[PDB]
Amino acid sequence: QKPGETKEVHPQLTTFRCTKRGGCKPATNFIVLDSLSHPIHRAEGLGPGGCGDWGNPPPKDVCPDVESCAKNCIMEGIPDYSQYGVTTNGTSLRLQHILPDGRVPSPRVYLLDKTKRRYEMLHLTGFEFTFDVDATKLPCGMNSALYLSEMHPTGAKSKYNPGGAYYGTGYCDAQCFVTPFINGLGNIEGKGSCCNSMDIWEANSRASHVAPHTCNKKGLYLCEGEECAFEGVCDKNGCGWNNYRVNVTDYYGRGEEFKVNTLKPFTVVTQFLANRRGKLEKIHRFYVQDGKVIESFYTNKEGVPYTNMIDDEFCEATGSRKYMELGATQGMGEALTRGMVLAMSIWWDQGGNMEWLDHGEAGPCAKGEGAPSNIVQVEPFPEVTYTNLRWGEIGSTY
Ligand SMILES: OC[C@H]1O[C@@H](O[C@H]2[C@H](O)[C@@H](O)[C@@H](O)O[C@@H]2CO)[C@H](O)[C@@H](O)[C@H]1O
Ligand SMILES: OC[C@H]1O[C@@H](O[C@H]2[C@H](O)[C@@H](O)[C@H](O)O[C@@H]2CO)[C@H](O)[C@@H](O)[C@H]1O
Ligand SMILES: *[C@@H]1O[C@H](CO)[C@@H](O)[C@H](O)[C@H]1NC(C)=O
Repeated sequence: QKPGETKEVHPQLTTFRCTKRGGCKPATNFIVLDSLSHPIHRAEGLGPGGCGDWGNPPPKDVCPDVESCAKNCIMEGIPDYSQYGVTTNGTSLRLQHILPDGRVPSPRVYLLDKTKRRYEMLHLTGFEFTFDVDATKLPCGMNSALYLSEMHPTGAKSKYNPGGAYYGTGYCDAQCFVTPFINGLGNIEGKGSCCNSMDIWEANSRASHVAPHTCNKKGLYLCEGEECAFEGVCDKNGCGWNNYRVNVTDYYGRGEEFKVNTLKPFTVVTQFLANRRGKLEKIHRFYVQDGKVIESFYTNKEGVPYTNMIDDEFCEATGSRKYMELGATQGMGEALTRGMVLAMSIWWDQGGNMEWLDHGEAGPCAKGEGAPSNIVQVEPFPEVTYTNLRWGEIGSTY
């Protein structure tokens, strides 16, 4: 969509680059909301309304073709990100799901480089990524996410998409969702927006989940028909890693009886360990709280390989078939090596209550507990804060 007259005022966020020799050193980054979360309206004289809702192609009246859509649909800058629940303070990013006035912005943001015109590309195979988090205001059913997608570095800036990454264009993920614009272009044929996704963190105060999701396509692929489906180009389910799912119940939760006590802030470390020819072999998650390293649990479940790291053996044994078919750990690592964009969001699930995150095999949450209608009765204003985003040499971030 065509950028409007309203200014885009990106929140600034300080992050760090770390080495063993130099420690963690500060760097300036910026935060951008998803393009389609910006106000979208029509060109002068065309009346009120937008250019399509999530799940659909854009409307044919204004978007009969890409070229017309590019001129008839206007994407406004956001001059006050706090209106969308997004604020920063030094090295902290706060994402508010619900505002005091009852709006539910459910923000999704990407990390821009210091120029504001290219995403900060992270290349994490053989390195580690670490952050601090306050998860206290995330009950059952909430998903605070911090993850990587293989988006184009300028958001595919082009003739019909002059806005690019500066306006948050180019989103994709392993679900191949249909959005009315893809790569800043009207999605006239209603294709899905597919790409490799590494879910570093999907969590609330009750459960913590890690999952790589492979696709058999590089970068953003516009899928059609069965390509967008379960036996298509991307791994919808991922290879999930959650202590509950591997029969460890005392590792992560609200209270002193959990190794990681989500009533207080903590640090989350993720290492992407490569084999001697440079390909990803293992993904290792551990934590730090109150100045003490909390090593990963090991799996504790009959029929599940004994391990403290995500690898092909574990993924295959736990039924992650599409993960394996669409590239396995090596394929996930090849996407990581090519470069990925960092996305952070907070969201809830009206359909399915986020049961896969924190219910049943996945956590302590009861049936119905994660419904949005109940979430607001438990925590009226869910939010997450991510602090001191930092990445670099193995062993150097913590
Ligand atoms: O379900 C809608 C939300 O999707 C979130 O993205 C998911 C993504 O679809 C999935 O493949 C995986 O990579 O985990 C992501 C993080 O939970 C968005 O972040 C959120 O904004 C919603 O659109
Ligand atoms: O429900 C959408 C949700 O699915 C997750 O994958 C789940 C899957 O739903 C479930 O059948 C399986 O047993 O566990 C998986 C989690 O390990 C995806 O991970 C998530 O991204 C959503 O797409
Ligand atoms: C689950 O863990 C408990 C505690 O360690 C153990 O007693 C039990 O046998 C485990 N169950 C399975 C299916 O492995």
